[PDB]
Amino acid sequence: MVNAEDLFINLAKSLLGDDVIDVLRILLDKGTEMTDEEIANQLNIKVNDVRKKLNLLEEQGFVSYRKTRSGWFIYYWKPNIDQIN
Repeated sequence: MVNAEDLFINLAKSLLGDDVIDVLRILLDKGTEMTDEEIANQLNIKVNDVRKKLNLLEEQGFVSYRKTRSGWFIYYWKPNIDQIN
């Protein structure tokens, strides 16, 4: 990898905003699943615009989610970078 945590943040940019690239980041950082809340709490931004970014990337394929049902369904996000290789 090495030049893939960038060849990733680059393919993103040239495709979506930058508002988005910020999200993909925290993900690439933590290195384990995250949830709009998290990506929103430890960043500081409306969880709404956070989820807005996620679905935009998701649509392109820079992230994948999993909703797993303590009452309440939950979606977890991860960076599809390994798939990039």
